[PDB]
Parts: sequence; structure tokens; C-alpha cells
Amino acid sequence: DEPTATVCDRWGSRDVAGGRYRVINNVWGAETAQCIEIGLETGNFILTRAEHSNGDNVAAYPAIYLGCHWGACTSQSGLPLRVEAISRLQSNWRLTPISSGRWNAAYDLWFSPSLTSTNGYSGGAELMIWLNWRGNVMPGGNRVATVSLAGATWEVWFADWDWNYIAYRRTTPVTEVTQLDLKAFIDDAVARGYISPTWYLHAVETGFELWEGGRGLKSSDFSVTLTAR
Repeated sequence: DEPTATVCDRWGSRDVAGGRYRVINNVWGAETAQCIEIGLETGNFILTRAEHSNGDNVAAYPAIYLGCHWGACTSQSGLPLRVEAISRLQSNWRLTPISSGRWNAAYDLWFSPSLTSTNGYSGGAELMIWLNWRGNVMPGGNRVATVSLAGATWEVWFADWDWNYIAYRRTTPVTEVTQLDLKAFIDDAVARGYISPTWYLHAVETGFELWEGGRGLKSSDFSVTLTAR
């Protein structure tokens, strides 16, 4: 049994896996209560409390990440790194779904033309990869395409906000990915004109966007492997 911490602060976080990843409670869109129980070695986490009821606005995105999330960096992440300077990028993840609430299980990658992210990613992009969900929750923006990438099929959604938002929603849900080729999504977004290849990738995250509820969702077995050109 690995050591755990129970984090309930709206902006609470823990370094995990010797500093390689970081886990964030990240209740960014509401004041409703949420706790996660975090395994300090693996970075595995489970929602032990989630009282969100936020209409059609995301209340929270409890998540684990490699890289720099609003200027808070993990240890020796190799990011930020320019998109054109990435050779390979893959990730493992396993999620445990629940039978209630309105939520998704989704990667969230953050880009911008700047080398720093302390002030966020305006003028850059956010690339999501939705693997599972409940409650007919929808990506931002408009559906623009359907695409074969990384060994599966995806809906492509795009919004033009302060940053470019691109979401890939899997055509059928899964509970795990093994060596998911994240660069395939990046290169598709570049080809579409949604990400500039001279923008930096700052952070590779995954977690659950929560609109309503969430208790019992679990994130396990996260890994990211990045290779620079």
C-alpha cells in the first residue's frame, strides 16, 4: 500500500512519482466541494468527494500531468518543447468510470507561442482527447471532421476562443489506453491549421472534466514518454 494524501483545496496539488508528475484538484470552474485521494508514488487518484452541479459549465478538472501547468512545472519534464521539435510522444492511462454524474475522462494538452505559462495560454491552443464520459456532455465549439488517428477513430471539434480549442472525442468510449500516440493528434491539429508548429507544448495532462458529481472516478497507471528531435 503506497502512501496517500487526501486533497480538498480548490487549488490543491501534490508532487508524485518522485516529482515526475503532479496531481491537481483543480476546481477551476465552481466553488462546490471536491476531494481526491492521491497515491504519492504512482500518482493514481480517486474522487472521494464531488458535489458539483454546474449546469453546462465545467466545474473542475482533477488531473495528473507532465510539464508546466500555469507555470507550475514537474521535475525534468523536457517541456516546454516546440511542436516542430517533438519527435515522439506517447502515454498510458487507465480510468475507472462511474454510473452517475456528468463528466468526461480526457487528456488536456496546452500549447502557446511563449516559453512561459505562468499567465496561461492565450494565443495558443488546448488539445483534448476524450476517452469516456457520461450524460451527453459535449466538446466546445463545432464538430468539423471525423479522423482515424493512433489506432482508433475520433470526432474532431474546434472552437476559436482566446486560445484554439481542439477536442478529439473517441467514436466509442474506452477505459484504458496503452502507448497512445499523442503526437498523431498534435500533427492532425497542425495540419488543420489549429496549432502552429512553432508553438510550444507546455503540459500533457489527463483527468476528468466534471459538470455534475464525479465521486468514485479513478485515474490509474499514468505514464508519459516524450522524445525530442
